[PDB]
Amino acid sequence: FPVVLVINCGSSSIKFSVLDVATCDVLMAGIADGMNTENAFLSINGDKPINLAHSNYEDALKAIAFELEKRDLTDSVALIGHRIAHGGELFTQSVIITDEIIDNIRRVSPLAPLHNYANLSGIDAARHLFPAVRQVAVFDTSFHQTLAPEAYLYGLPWEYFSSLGVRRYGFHGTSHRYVSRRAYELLDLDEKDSGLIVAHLGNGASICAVRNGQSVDTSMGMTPLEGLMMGTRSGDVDFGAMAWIAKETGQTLSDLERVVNKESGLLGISGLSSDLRVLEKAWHEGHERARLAIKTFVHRIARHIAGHAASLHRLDGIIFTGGIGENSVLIRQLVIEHLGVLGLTLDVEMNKQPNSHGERIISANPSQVICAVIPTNEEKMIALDAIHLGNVKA
Amino acid sequence: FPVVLVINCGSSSIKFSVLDVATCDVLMAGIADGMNTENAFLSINGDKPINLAHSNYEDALKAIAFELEKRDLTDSVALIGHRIAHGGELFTQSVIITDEIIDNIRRVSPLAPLHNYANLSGIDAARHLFPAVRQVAVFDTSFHQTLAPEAYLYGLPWEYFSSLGVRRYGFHGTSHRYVSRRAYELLDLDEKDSGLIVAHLGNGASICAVRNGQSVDTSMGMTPLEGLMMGTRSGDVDFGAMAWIAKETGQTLSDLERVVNKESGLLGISGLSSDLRVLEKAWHEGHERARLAIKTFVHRIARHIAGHAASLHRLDGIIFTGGIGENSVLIRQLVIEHLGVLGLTLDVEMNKQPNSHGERIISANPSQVICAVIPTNEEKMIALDAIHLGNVKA
Ligand SMILES: Nc1nc2c(ncn2[C@@H]2O[C@H](COP(=O)(O)OP(=O)(O)OP(=O)(O)O)[C@@H](O)[C@H]2O)c(=O)[nH]1
Ligand SMILES: Nc1nc2c(ncn2[C@@H]2O[C@H](COP(=O)(O)OP(=O)(O)OP(=O)(O)O)[C@@H](O)[C@H]2O)c(=O)[nH]1
Repeated sequence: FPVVLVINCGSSSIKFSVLDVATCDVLMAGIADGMNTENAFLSINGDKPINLAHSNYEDALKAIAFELEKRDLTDSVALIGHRIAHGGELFTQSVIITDEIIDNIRRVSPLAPLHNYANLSGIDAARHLFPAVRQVAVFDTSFHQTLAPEAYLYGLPWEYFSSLGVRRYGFHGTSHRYVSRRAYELLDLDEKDSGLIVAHLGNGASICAVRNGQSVDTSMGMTPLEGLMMGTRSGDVDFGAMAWIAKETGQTLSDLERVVNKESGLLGISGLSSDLRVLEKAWHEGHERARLAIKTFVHRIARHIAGHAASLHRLDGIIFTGGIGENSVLIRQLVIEHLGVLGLTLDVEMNKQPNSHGERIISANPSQVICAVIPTNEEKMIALDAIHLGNVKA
Repeated sequence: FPVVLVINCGSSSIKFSVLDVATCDVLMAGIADGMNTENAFLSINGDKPINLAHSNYEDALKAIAFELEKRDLTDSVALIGHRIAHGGELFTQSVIITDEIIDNIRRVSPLAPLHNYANLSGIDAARHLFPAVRQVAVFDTSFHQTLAPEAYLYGLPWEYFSSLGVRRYGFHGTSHRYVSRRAYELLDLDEKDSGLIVAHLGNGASICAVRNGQSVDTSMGMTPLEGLMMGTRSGDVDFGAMAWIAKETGQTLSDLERVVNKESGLLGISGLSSDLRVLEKAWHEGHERARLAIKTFVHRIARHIAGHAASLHRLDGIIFTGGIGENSVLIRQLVIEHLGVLGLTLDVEMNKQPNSHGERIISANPSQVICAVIPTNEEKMIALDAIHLGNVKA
């Protein structure tokens, strides 16, 4: 009974999961938080949170590996999946990790300095601790590589694209891809003759237009900062405004980068929280700035959904996913009502149902476009890629 | 037979027009270019281009005033209209210019340092040369003041909006308003139950959603830099990308501001021209980068049109206007074809007709949304506001 070890090695943490090869069920999950600081702690699926003083990525993954030994799962690890944040233009699909792949990730690493160097550290660690195990790289950008130049070029001088690689890459590719496949089943659509809009909504939020199985437009850009307004991220912001603030307040680009990434968004407007649950209660309790933050959030999602629809020949489905897209009765209601122009009709009893109801259609029959909620499973999509690449003779 | 003198006092030029009060026909037009430099020249509607060595806004407007004396039009100037670029939050409509209005324009002037201080210079000049004449201020921003907070707030910290005035203002308001009114007649729509998308397309380009007579969304932001890709302007650009370029190339915000405003857009991608006529011929002649510039241009327009449709309850019309929107058979074709998802059907024989055909519907009967071209007349809209305010007892 073989298993897959999925690793998301972030800048401050290491998210891991162990999935059974046969059924793709989660058998174990956890997180190693506070990475590189004096206080680094390992936590396993809600159980006892252990500790490690000033531990790096290699020893933290070794701590996780010790726990796989304890539950006799080490010998069963047949495949390892790595989430990589940025794959540049080089990666269009998931790959078996070799010396070539490592070099290529290093080549595109300047495009995401925070995310990617942590991913490489996770690769080296897993390579050290599991040398006889096939390892797979799954990229957040790869699904969006089917974008046409008209859809990925910025209006900048050509030089920036040709010599520096400045262009739209987009993210949540694993999720957008996973949720796309599930939508063809749920909505009984032909993949080769379909038009979908996936609204991945969480702490990070992005929209994707999936035409005939392929991503044709996405809301995030070169960095995860473009598009929708998010938890702490601003989203689409007038550069003229950003330059105006720079002169007026006397702030540098790196100061504003911090503000736009960690002090903005839902947090920025409300002045209260980046968490929707807190903000939803706040609005119910008559908080005005929380109402505005959520309304602006909703408005920018509706705008990007409708905008990405333009890249489709025909709109068959709108799919909600992510922590917010799966669990927010209100946000889904407000977004769909904001898109009445497209002929959407919501079924509120179906929209009331909690996420325990899993893959569910939330639109009424007279609606021109089917609306649904599909719980995203990024770990399953990584595992499925690994299992596929497990049959490959290298 | 009274006349109206319309003045657009830009940073490098002074565009003027003389319109008859009764019919609103143009009787005289011209431009005073190269303002403040050693070489400043007055040109009148294609006729002999006179000169003036190192002339300021006051003397240049006096040169224009001398020509009004020559053609015996000075005594007939009953009203003067001023185009103002930025009216902040203070101006929701056109006003009779008084000491209060001047102060208020000065108050909001930091929001547009280039545009507004030139507008004030034009006001002072016209006040000096025509003291007994009623003068009117028409603002580029005022039509967009009906925007809801959800539509004008950025995802920045609240402080930037509350204390600094950072928010979406939008521009081309005079044009968007003018073209809106004309569309109700042409499309036989009830103003109070209508949904329009106006695509003002020129060297500067913006989209506006006009719901029930009011602007509810617009593509430009705090500055004219946000939204669509334009002639020399980039449009929507990932700030993360802008910050990345800053570190990599070693450029300041003011360097990048120049690049994004004057070296980007259609010029930036093609590396050839900001003019569409040149680029359209270039593509016909097999130029690849000109094809890409136009395709990216088209894609970003389609995306914003469809996006702004979300702010409408029902989409009755899409209206093209501006130098490009009025004269580009190709761009209109490519944009409408890019919006097939909305159920648009183009009539190509009707779309082939040149601008001499004026206000014209270009969509076929089976189309779900009426498409039209309405020639914009910003001078007429300024004159009509002035004539209205001419009946006002102050
Ligand atoms: N309304 C509501 N919101 C919820 C609920 N549960 C979680 N959320 C929201 O979901 C968000 C977190 O979602 P996640 O998908 O886990 O965010 P993330 O994984 O850090 O971000 P991404 O990896 O980019 O998707 C938080 O901001 C919560 O406010 C819920 O039960 N109701
Ligand atoms: N294809 C095509 N384009 C034209 C034609 N005539 C003008 N244009 C384009 O229209 C653009 C200029 O339009 P304008 O409306 O005058 O631009 P502008 O007034 O400086 O900019 P705004 O004030 O923001 O509207 C140029 O880029 C030209 O390429 C034409 O006959 N055919």
